[PDB]
Order: sequence, then structure tokens, then C-alpha cells
Amino acid sequence: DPKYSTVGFNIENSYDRLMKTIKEHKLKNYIKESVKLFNKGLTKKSYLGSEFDNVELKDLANVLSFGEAKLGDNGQKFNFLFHTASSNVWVPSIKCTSESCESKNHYDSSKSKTYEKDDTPVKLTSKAGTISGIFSKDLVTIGKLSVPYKFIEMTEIVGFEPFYSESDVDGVFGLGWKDLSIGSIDPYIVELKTQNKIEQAVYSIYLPPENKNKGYLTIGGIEERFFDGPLNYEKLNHDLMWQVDLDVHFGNVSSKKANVILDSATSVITVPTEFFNQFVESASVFKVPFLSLYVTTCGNTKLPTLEYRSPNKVYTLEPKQYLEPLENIFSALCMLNIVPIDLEKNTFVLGDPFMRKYFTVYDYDNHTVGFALAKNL
Amino acid sequence: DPKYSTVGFNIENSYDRLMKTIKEHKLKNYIKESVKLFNKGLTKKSYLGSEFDNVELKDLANVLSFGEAKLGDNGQKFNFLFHTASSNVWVPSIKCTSESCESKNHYDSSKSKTYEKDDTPVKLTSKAGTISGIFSKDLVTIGKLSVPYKFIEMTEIVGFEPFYSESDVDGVFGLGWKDLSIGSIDPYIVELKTQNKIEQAVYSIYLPPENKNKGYLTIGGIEERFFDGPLNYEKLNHDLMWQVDLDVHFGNVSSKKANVILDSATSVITVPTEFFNQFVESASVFKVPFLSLYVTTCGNTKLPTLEYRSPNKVYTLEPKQYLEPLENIFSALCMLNIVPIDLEKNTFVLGDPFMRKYFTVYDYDNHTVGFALAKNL
Repeated sequence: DPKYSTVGFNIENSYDRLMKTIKEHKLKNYIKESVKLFNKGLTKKSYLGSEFDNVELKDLANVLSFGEAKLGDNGQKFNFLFHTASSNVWVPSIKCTSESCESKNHYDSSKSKTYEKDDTPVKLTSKAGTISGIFSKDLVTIGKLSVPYKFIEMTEIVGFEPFYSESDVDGVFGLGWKDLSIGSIDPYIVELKTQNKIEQAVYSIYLPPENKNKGYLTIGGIEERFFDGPLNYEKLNHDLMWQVDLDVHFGNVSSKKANVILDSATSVITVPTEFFNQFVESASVFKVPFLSLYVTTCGNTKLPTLEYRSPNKVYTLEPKQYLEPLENIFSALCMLNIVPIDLEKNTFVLGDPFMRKYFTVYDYDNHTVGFALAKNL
Repeated sequence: DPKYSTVGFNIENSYDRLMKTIKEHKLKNYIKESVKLFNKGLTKKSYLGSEFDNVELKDLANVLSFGEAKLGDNGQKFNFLFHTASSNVWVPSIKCTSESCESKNHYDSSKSKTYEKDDTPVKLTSKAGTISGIFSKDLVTIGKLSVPYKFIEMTEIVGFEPFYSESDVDGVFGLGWKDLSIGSIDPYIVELKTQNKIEQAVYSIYLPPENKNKGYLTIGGIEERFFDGPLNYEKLNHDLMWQVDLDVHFGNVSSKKANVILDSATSVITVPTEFFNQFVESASVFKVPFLSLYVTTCGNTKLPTLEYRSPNKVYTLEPKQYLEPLENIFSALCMLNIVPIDLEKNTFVLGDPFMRKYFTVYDYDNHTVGFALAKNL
């Protein structure tokens, strides 16, 4: 229905992936019998305490995808994944020599009335892989909104496997601030408003509480029907990141003036390792040996409400927003959707769990981020 | 049949105890699914490496018991357990006030024609518990052999529970050198020979390969029928211990001039902790989390032959003498009958596993210990 322009997207989540592995490696009974042991409790040994760096920040990325975006006059179709920290949109060239590219949808400048050359070259060089290509300008549509935007047409794609090959994803659409170019190419959402296609350079994410494979992106205004109560804005502590200054308390474990990043693409709440150990130690939480898995009774009376405090608002997360049931492994068993991981100093991220509770707003004009209590729809 | 005097005794072993616990705590499937995990092998984590001091030397004691020894003229019956390091025999007094004593057989000096007073008091003060009592002299019989021996009649017994209460054992019979008294009370076996009831102060242990609940003690001579090949003697490195000087090699892991103690009452081969870690590391051996249990495929091709070298003889143990099948938990699964434990510096013990292969001789006269290849009877 909405009066502002809204798209659905699909999510592959951490739970879906963990379920996959448990079936690959036949792990249900090992988890079942470990938990029983714990309940008995013949696991006095903690430590547990297992320094599993299995965690890098990319291990925790969900894939948020949609296939109703189109390029140029002819409307060439592409499956993007959203990335919340990047300003640019990225799409395989018809010219792409690599093998990764063979099974994917392609941009063909030749086939588009609206196409303009730019031809400025770009290389993105990374940990997981490397991408070469060139800027082109064409009609970028979603699907009520449309604008001539400068995007990247990728010619060499190496790495990112096996995900890229196994994924039906073509490229990346940018809901962020960082532009690779030095031509000050604005965000897609900035450009819509520059060209007057919307009225404000803003968007929201709405993650419905009851469907963890779905999300909704709304562009150009605040859709009042997704939330109850007031919207609170916090000011960014960074020019180029959806990042905010807050004091964080998990029970008596606390950290003041923490950098907290909003990324609905992350699958969990993250916390520095020290902080996590203070939290989990004697909180009745069980680290299953040889797995990146923390587990507890879903009704655990020791688990605190998590708090993210600003000078005028506190955002909270009860145990039911940070625990995922595992009813098909063990009755009343849940896992923790909290992972320990050290990034920059004193840096935390709010992923999927936080946004299932809070509807969120991402405001390029006013350099703010907005929080409100999601409805259940 | 034998020409020298021979008694059977029963053994409760480590395997019997471990089986008990697995049934108490319902652990079969946890062990099964852990091993599967290992086989997969999703247990890259070693360390494993779990410093379980669950091990003290007493955790590893088997109980070797028999009930055909008798005291005095009237032949008062008692269930002893053998202890290989103690010279004295120990038995509850009829006077014993403690509760431990209530269910046990009792020595009543009054009821014995042959009894002589000694009345010299003795206290044994220990880690697990404390024993007070007094020396008495009476006819100590087993059951072809008999001699007036001075023994201890215990009046206060505190501690040693819950084993003592749950055990049908009354007291302790000493196959060792250490006499608590200062009256130079010889070993029971010395005294037999002093009084000419035997011809040599010697005994053997024969542990049959195929019945791990049974052992045989022979007193006063060498029973030729228990073994094949020659007897080798090593000289004790200690006046009061069944202890011997040897170089020990387990594969490339080695230790020269080690103190190795012969104790068939110990349930395992022991090894210092450092030595054990060097041994087990990349030997394809799996420490089951939260259990004092090391586990491997019974056909493991990496396991070496264990070597105990003297200047003129080496005693060896193949993997089939140091591995116990667990066929009723997992097919072709075995456990290691080797435990890490640091005692004195460079000190090792040969328990049940070694003696299932080697028939052993314990020679008080010549201050030697004798080794030979056990028959299977």
C-alpha cells in the first residue's frame, strides 16, 4: 500500500546456515548429548572460554537480497545484495572475462538507449577478493523510483568464492556512505532527492518480528504504519558510517562511550571479547565444544536486559529478542544471538536481533539515525 | 595344583568403574557422538590438553581382594585388599567404636587360644583418612601357610568413605616393605621364611591375560608353569620400594634413568604429564571433553611399542596390551590404559596392563624384582 516507495527483500540468516551445517555434518545428537551433560552438570570445566576466532565480522553477515531492481531504458534485471556501509552500486559487465561472472546477469551498455559512457576505471582490492571495472551511467530503477545514477560495471571478479558462485546474487547495492570514486558520487538515495524523485534523502529498514527471512526497505520518507510510539534520533559520531555514541550495560558488565554501528545485515549483536566473557561467566550459558555456539534454557532467569544508553534515550533488548529457539534439537533450548568479536576499540554492532525490535531510519540529509518500536505485521 | 602355595584374588578394575559411571550418568551416546565428531574431524581444537588432575594416584587404584585369610586358633575370617607398598596387615578390632567398622568382620583377641598381647599403640594419619589401633600377635594363615605374625587391630577408623562402607573389604594385607612399627616387624612373607614355613622370602603375581577380574599370588618359590622363557631380575633402586631404574621410550618420546615402580594394584601405566603430551600429540588420540578419557581406533597404525630398557633387558608393551576395547560403546573403539601423572621427578608406574604381559616376582631376600612372559591359562 504505502505512500512512500517500499521494497521487500529476502534474508538468509545465521540460523538457516547453522541448521544447514547441522544437517551436513549430522550434529543434532552431539549437541543434544552435550547439552544433557551440561544439565547434569558434568562440565565443571569452563574456558569455554574457547578462543574461536571462527568469528571474523564477515562470518556473521546475512545476505539481504532482492531482484526487482533494473538498469537502463530496456530494464535489465539484477539480483543485488544490500550492503549498509557502501555508497555505490555494482553489477557484472557483459565484458566480464572471469568464470564467476558466467552464470550471472550482465550489464550491456550497447543495449540501453539511456546509457552514458563514463569509462573511469575502478579497482576494489580486498581480503576475500578483488574486483576491477569501470563507472557507467544509466537509469537505475527501484521499481516506483528511477534516476540516472553512476554505477560500477565489473570486468574482472576474482575471489569471494564459494559464496558468489553458489549465490543467485549478481551485484551489490549500496545503502551506505563510502563512495569508491573520487568524483563525489552521492548515494543512490541522495541522488534521487537531488533529482527531486523523492522529498528527503532518507530510508528505513523494517524487519518483521515473525518472519526472519524478510525485510522491507522504504525510501524517501517515514512510513508511520511500521511502528508504535515516537521516533528518536541519534546523531552520527562519523561522517561516513551509520555509527553512534552510546553507553552499553549487560547486567553489571558495562562500557561507556562505545561506538555502536547499525548494520541490519549483521546476523547478531556483537560485543568485545572481554565484555562477552564477563557477561557469560556464571550466566548459565553453555559453549558447545568445537562449535561457535552458545546455548541455554530459553526460560533462563539469570539473563539480563541489554541496554544501549544515550543522553536522552535507552534502547533495550530482553532475552527473547536475543535468543533463538532450537526446539527441533532440544526442548526449551535456545541459542545466544550474541557473538564476541573485537573490532576497533570499544566497538559494538547492532544486527538483525536489534532491528526485529526497533524499526530504524537512516537519514543522509540530517546525519542522524532514528529508532522506534516496530509493529508486528 | 601348585607345589608352592597359591591364592586367587578378585580385582575391581578401571574399566568396570568407568562402565559404572557411564551407566550412572547415561554417557554412552555422548561418547559415541563425540567420537563421530572427531572422526569427521571437526575437533581441530586440541588442548586436549585438558589439565584434569582428576588424577591423583589413588583415583587409579584397583582393589585386589581376597577372603580366605584367617586370624588365630579359631580362624577368624577377613576380606583383605592387597597393598604392594606396606609391610603390615591391618584388621578391624572388636573394640572399634566408629560406624565404618559396624558392618565389618572383627578381631576378638579374647576368642583366640593363640593370641598374644603386644598392645603397642599405632596411628596412621593420611590424606583420605586416619586410623588408630594397636599391635596384636596371633596366628595369620593363608590357607596352606600359617605363622604367628604381629599385625594391627584397628580401634578408630575415620575417613576412606565412601569406599570403605560400600566395599565388602575389612582390612589391608601388606605385600610391601614399609613397616609402621619401629620394632622392625618384617613382612608377613619374610616372617614365614624366618619361621621356616617356606624356603625363600619371595612371591609372584600372575595376572591372567583373559580374565581381568582375577589375579594369583604365589608365595615361597617360583611357579614355573605361569610363564614361558627366562626370568630376568632387576635390582631395586630403593631399600623399601618395589622400584627399579630404567630408560623409557614411547616412540621418539624418551626419558633416561627413570624411576619405575611395580604396582599391579595400579590400573594403568603412568607417565609424567609432559611426557604424555609429547606422546599423544598427533598420535591420533582423542580426549573426550569433560572426561578423564583418551580414546582411539583399536587398529591405530601410529601407536608405538612402549619400551622399558635396562642395561641387559628391555620390557615392551604393544598397543594391544595398553588399549582396552570399548566395543559396547562404539565399534573398533578403544581406550588408552595410560594416564598422565607427575609423582616424584622422573617417576613412572607399571600397573595392571604391564603385568597382564609380564609375570612378576618380588624378592625380599635378594632385593630384586623378576620379569617373565606370562602364559595364557
